[PDB]
Amino acid sequence: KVEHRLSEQQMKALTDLPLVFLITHDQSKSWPITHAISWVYAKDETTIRFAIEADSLLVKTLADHPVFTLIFFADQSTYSLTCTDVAAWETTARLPLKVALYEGQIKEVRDILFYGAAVSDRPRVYKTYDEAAAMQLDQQIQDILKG
Amino acid sequence: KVEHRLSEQQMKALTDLPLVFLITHDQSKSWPITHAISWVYAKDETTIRFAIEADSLLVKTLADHPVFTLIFFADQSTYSLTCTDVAAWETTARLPLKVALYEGQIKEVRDILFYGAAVSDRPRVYKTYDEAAAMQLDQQIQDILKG
Repeated sequence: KVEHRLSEQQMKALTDLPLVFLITHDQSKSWPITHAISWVYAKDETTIRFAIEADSLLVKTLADHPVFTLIFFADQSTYSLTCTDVAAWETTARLPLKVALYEGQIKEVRDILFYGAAVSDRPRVYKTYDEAAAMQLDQQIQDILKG
Repeated sequence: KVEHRLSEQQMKALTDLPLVFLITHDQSKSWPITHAISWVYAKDETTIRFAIEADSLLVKTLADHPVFTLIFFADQSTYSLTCTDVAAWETTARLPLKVALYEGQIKEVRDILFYGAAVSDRPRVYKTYDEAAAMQLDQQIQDILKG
């Protein structure tokens, strides 16, 4: 069954810089645009925030069609959530990078994993370049998202 | 950079019942439809096949808009591929389940992971019900896809 807010397990999973897949739609193409991102934060049971680089083609995409879908791992499954009323917002915090910040309200949360299976192990991601500075940057962005 | 065929690493990754995310578009909704599937097979560098249950809402979706996008893990990254000219096909093999079989031609393969990171560990999926029969079923479907 489809839910319309996040569980506690899912908020936990979406508040620790998880690997998620952001899916958006460009009127120009017949297929959706996908990005893997980790600068994501579940502010509460119905609110998702994320940060992207300000020069991203996503800025226009999200302005034109203020909807997104995230695929994420939580519990022992894979879920999708979809947000509407997606809006850019701004922080008074110092920006460490030129980023655009987004917020959306959750409309649906669906368990998308096939029948009879479960995820024993979620993906693990590491930094391949500049690890110590890159981790501190992730924390700075997280702090802005949670503000 | 965007590629237009699969590498050997990617074919390897898409020929071992991987966990992938299938993304399709329903004209009825303002957001894309997502499913996690493992019945997927890269027949060659430009050809993807998959199997879904015949009663799936995807049958109409794919007929109406013969395009799909798959997100998958390969190398130490996350990629998307998109297929056009998506068509149902039929096997002369005995069907173990009422399934619909699809084939598409790859148009683009993109590395969608964020800068400066790599996937150390891909997701692991296990059977929670009926493991021995479910694994044999996966093999039967794989055999049909590779036929």
